[PDB]
Amino acid sequence: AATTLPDGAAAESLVESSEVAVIGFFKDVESDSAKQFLQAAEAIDDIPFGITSNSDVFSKYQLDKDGVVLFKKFDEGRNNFEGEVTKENLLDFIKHNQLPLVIEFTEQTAPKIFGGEIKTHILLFLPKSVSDYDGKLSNFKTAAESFKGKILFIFIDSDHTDNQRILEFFGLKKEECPAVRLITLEERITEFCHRFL
Amino acid sequence: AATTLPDGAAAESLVESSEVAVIGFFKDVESDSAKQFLQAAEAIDDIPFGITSNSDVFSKYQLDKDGVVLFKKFDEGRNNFEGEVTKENLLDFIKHNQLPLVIEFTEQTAPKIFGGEIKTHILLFLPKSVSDYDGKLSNFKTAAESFKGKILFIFIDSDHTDNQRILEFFGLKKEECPAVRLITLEETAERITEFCHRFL
Repeated sequence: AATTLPDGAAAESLVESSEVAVIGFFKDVESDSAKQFLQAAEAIDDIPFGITSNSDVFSKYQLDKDGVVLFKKFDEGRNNFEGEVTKENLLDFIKHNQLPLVIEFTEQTAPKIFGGEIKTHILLFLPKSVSDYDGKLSNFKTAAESFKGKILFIFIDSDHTDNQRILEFFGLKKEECPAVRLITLEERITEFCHRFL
Repeated sequence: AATTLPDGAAAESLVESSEVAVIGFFKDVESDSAKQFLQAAEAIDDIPFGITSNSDVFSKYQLDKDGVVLFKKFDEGRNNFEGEVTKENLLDFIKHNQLPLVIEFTEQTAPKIFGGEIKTHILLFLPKSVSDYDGKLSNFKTAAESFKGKILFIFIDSDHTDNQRILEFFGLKKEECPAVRLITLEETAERITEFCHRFL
């Protein structure tokens, strides 16, 4: 499920092996919380998992108690798990922190956007051929900074043929871009409508 | 702007010519109300407009006084405009009555969905191959009754290849359907931040 890490070099190697990586720091690998972590490791194959009981490895990442850390090669670089160690809490934590601050809508990216726990999403339809593209995108990223865990910032490449149906869905023509659409995501459907309202 | 209708025959032709048609019934073609109507007619590209002064056409459609009727080939079939004949009142009237209770997401339909003043949308992902298709669609209509004017009910064909990107947008796979999603539409680096602070 998770690769055992006996030393600092193995921890580092594992962190470098992927865009996103996760280490469980559990003194007792046979403990209930540790099992819960190992169960979380098996439930996801997109990300590699590590596990240490080595207190030098604990200290290398400034852990002085059991814990789990998500490592990422972008943005804030890492997130520390908070609260009770259960499989469901861990999968929630991994999903809420797996994504880049500004996320490019792609095929691999789409299911993880839905996987987030953020209701409000801001879409920027940004043509990759636009003037000052990287400046306009950084502006979106800068604005994304002061909304961490409140609004999910998504950018869509308007020039790409596969995004045209999404442009249509939000009533957009390619020449109306860059454009911004802010959205909130959510006969037993009558009950579904009330809870959403 | 709007085609003149001298007789009952031209009127029916016009009504039959589209999914949604609108007729303005005005004795005097250049009265204030008739003028407002023609301006509303110029502001909507999607539907054809007729104008009549002939009292036979009035009675045909059971108008004794001047007025505006929207005709449609679905749901209740017609809606009568009730209020002062303003351009803004008419455009409001059309947009509120223009669309089916349960609208199929298509290419022609797409711009009219996003433009709607309802903003809170429920999407049924209904594969056209699903067993008991109209029975499943029937329940969607029954629920659509409870939320008319509050939630815009939309269905989409999950089977169709040109809908794949919308499925992905809503984290859905072909097999995971039928399925339902609700969505609410709302609205420089500093301009974005100020726009985003629409929490309060």
